[PDB]
Amino acid sequence: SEESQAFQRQLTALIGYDVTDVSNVHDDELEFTRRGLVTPRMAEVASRDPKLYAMHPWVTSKPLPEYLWKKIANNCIFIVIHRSTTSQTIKVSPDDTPGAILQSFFTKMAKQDFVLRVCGRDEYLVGETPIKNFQWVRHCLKNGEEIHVVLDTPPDPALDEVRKEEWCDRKFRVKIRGIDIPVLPRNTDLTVFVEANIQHGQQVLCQRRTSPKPFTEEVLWNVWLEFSIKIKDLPKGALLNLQIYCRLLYYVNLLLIDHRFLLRRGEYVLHMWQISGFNADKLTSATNPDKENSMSISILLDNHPIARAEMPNQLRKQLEAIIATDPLNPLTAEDKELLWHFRYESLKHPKAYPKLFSSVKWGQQEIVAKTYQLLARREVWDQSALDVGLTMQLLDCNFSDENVRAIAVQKLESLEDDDVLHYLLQLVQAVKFEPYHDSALARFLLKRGLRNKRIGHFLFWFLRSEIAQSRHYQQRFAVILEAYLRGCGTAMLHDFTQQVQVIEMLQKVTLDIKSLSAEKYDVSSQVISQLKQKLENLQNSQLPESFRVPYDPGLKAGALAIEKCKVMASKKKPLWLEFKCADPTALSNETIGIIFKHGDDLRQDMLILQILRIMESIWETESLDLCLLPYGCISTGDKIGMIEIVKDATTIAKIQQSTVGNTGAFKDEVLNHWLKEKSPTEEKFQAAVERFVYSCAGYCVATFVLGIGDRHNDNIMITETGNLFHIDFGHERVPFVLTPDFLFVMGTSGKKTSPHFQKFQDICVKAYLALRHHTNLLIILFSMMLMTGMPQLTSKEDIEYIRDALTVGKNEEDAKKYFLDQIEVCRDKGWTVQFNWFLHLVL
Ligand SMILES: Cn1nc(-c2ccc3ccccc3c2)c2c(N)ncnc21
Repeated sequence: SEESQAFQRQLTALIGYDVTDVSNVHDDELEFTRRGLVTPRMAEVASRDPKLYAMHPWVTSKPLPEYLWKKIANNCIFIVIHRSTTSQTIKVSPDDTPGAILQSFFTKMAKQDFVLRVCGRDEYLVGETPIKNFQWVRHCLKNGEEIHVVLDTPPDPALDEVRKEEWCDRKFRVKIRGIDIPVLPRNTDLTVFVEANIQHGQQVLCQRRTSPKPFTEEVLWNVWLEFSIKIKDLPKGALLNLQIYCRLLYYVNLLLIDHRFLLRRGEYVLHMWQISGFNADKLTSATNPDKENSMSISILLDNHPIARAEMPNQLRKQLEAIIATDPLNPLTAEDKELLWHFRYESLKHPKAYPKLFSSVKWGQQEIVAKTYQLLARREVWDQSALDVGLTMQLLDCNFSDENVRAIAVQKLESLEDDDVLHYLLQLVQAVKFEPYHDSALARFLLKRGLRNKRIGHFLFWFLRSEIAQSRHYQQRFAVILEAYLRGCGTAMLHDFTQQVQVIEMLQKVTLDIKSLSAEKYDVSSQVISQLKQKLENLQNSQLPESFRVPYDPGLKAGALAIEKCKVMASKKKPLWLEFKCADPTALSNETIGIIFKHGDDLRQDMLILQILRIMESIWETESLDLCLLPYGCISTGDKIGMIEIVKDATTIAKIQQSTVGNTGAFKDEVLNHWLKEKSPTEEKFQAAVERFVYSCAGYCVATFVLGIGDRHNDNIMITETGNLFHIDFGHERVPFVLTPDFLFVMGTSGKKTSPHFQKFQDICVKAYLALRHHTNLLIILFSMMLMTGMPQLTSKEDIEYIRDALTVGKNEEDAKKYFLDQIEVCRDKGWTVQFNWFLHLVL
């Protein structure tokens, strides 16, 4: 039918990639995956609750933190209801349901159903949850704000209507025909060979090379390469990894067993990727779509189907020591055999699972069989509490077995939406380690996306971020995105369509302004002449009357406040943009600000930010509030995207450059004077200093742990109310920024104590050693972030940074000492590093 074609064209535009294109395919796995995803999509669409889906309550079952209870001194929360500029303050208990709040409101007033939607937002307080367990309500207690809510008819679930969809015992060998590239690289005669690896879980099962031969535009081997492995022994998910050295310069992969469990057969011309000059990109089954410029390799496959007793005391100790070791500790051959031979004892310990499944000889069919027989008695696994870190380890690059990876996904099923949103970006990224496009993990995300509008919204942008930037995975991620968009509802398709149209227009402007003033330090009259003009043009006949803010979907932006818009003064040339709020019932006349920037990898900013939210949650469990300010941030395209504007905030550099701004000179007292001038009462001034002690502690700890502590002042900011925050993560050493200006806010001076600095040390140590309780989780997030987020990274050195930073293997005293020593390094150093930046620019 024809309105099936139109709808596909809608989807192509939303996706930014055409999932029906079959130009860059060696087989039909992508189509098979489109059709396969119809079933789980339709299931979750059919079975989701219409009312709660439309209203997407944002809710948690975690206990209300100690520090928020303190903020309720009386067991009564205050809630201002509105009708149409009439309002009443209803007293309410924290265990009151929204249903029960409405019985007490209606009785108060009068003496056909409605819902309490938050003022100024598409956000609702509904369902059988205490109000204290709604996230909006926790956001208002933490910030000392009044819960303002308005009364109206529930939104029509009809609006969310989903359109009806219409739909052998021989050694393995490959023949290397040759390699072809139309133009030669670096252009001196070197030698070149082809390495062929059989790989499973980044484990090399077997390896053969061709001879060296003169690297010309066209090189021919015509050699059968015989491997040590039998055909019947190739495991599902095994890759033929073909690489070219002279040293690693080109790579490509071919799944040996296909999505129908069939051995791969025939002629292949595979167009390869080129290394830049270990990482998720190296694992991709996708070929280079640029058929014209790229290096290609020709191969021939012509090889069909296929689908106790008591352990001694000291060996168990040896086993228990191996199990209790961090995820980045190399297993020895002895360690592996021990794990394997006493696999049944190892299965009683859910934490052994990663090491145990990585002690498996995946290139032996009988062993694989025994492993499946092993996982069939999963009772201890199935009954253990969800340990998100342990589970993420099974979804990383070290596991290619479908059955291992699925018991990890099974575990995730018990995460509330709350917890999914925390892990969503890393779970999306973990799709890069799937052997096949259709996976249990792909389907989990699809299912949870379709179940909750909030998760769907972020799932869309996280998927779309990769589809627009990585050639290596765009095909895979586009098929997943299309499956989502096909079940999300007509209201969300429209909302997404508006959003994409807004940033397509705005990125356009962003690049055009860059070219007008090159690097040169100042933003001219003539440059803030055009920005206004381009905005006026866009608004009056192109740019939507209203769009959802991608980084904060509850908020709806309206018309540009053109006066407040400007080009920012940096060497890259970002748009600072302010919008009116579309919602007539907002409390404030205040603007939604958004920065558009081209220049750096905003995906890296996304990654760090997410780990930061996770860190605030670990700290929440142990009743700590460190007041991070993880700003909203979405990568939309190649080195380009949006960033939330934090209000009443300025950079540390800027505060320093105001009374003076000479050449690298800094002043100890301005930060403290600045806070004093921003606080109209001594009350708010001491509340400022206190938030500075906490937020500064949070960022020092967090930031040390992730190896990003050494920043120029340019990329550290503060709000008027004392909240320090780091920015631009995508952009003699020091473990973190605790400069003498920060110390003087803390009442301290050049090697000496004070009460706020005693406190600062106190909070750092509590904060540090609380992350250390979650060491394995952090090690896996860091490790995955490096692999899916950066350029080429060190399958030891770069990744092992975190273990030494988390001071793995030490008692709580050595760890407290160690961090306290780090504080002292920033003290000795003072201004050294900040000054050096300026010294360097002449270098
Ligand atoms: C002066 N300034 N600079 C930024 C800013 C913050 C975060 C960024 C993250 C990546 C790239 C540029 C960025 C730019 C910024 C911001 N996000 N909110 C309010 N004021 C701000």
